Amino acid sequence: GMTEYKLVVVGAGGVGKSALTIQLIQNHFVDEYDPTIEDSYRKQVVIDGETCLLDILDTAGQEEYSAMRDQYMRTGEGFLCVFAINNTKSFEDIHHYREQIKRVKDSEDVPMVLVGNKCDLPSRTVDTKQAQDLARSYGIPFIETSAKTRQGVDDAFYTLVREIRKH
Ligand SMILES: C=C(F)C(=O)N1CCN(c2nc(OC[C@@H]3CCCN3C)nc3c2CCN(c2cccc4cccc(Cl)c24)C3)C[C@@H]1CC#N
Ligand SMILES: Nc1nc2c(ncn2[C@@H]2O[C@H](COP(=O)(O)OP(=O)(O)O)[C@@H](O)[C@H]2O)c(=O)[nH]1
Ligand SMILES: [Zn+2]
Ligand SMILES: [Zn+2]
Ligand SMILES: [Zn+2]
Repeated sequence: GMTEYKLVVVGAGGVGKSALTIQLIQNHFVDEYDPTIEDSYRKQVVIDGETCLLDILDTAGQEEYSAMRDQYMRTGEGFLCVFAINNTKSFEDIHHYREQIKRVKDSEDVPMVLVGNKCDLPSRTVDTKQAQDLARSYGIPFIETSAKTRQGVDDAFYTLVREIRKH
């Protein structure tokens, strides 16, 4: 049978939500992708021998909290919380995204992975130890990714699937 996993990618504008998603879906680094466009993608994949369908929401658009937006985000079974390792503000914004995730899921235990993207970049401002400690305090995995070199892309999404399996 084919289990679907509904995944939602969140994180500050410009951290790489779209580039990560396209790199998963299309196996290409797209260095300019409309920052406003929010879309969803299906990909049949095999994770630990399980054939599954990833249904991935690449969050975009504007910050608003209508009932329609809440209902779409609430269908998410697991969330990628993405920051950029060269952007300390995007790391600090993880608090707000985890806050919104918990709100719509009405749960203090939501499958989540903390994703530190742009690990190909030399000019890093967020230490790995700092991101590891945050993820540890939340009980979630941390993974560094580069949508540009594709390092960790599959594993960030697969790790999220394994967290969804846990709950
Ligand atoms: C190109 C870009 F600009 C760009 O890509 N976006 C910037 C604008 N978006 C958002 N921004 C901020 O807050 C930005 C800052 C941080 C502190 C407060 N705000 C001042 N918060 C949200 C959004 C999207 C909608 N939303 C959510 C609404 C309702 C329910 C949710 C449940 C779970 C998770 C979410 Cl995420 C929910 C929260 C979209 C995207 C970012 C994403 N994700
Ligand atoms: N160097 C590098 N740049 C990246 C990476 N991921 C995204 N970018 C760049 O960061 C910018 C914003 O990426 P985007 O996917 O649109 O971020 P989004 O707003 O979160 O969807 C783009 O110009 C990308 O070229 C990465 O892993 N490494
Ligand atoms: Zn985007
Ligand atoms: Zn679906
Ligand atoms: Zn908030």
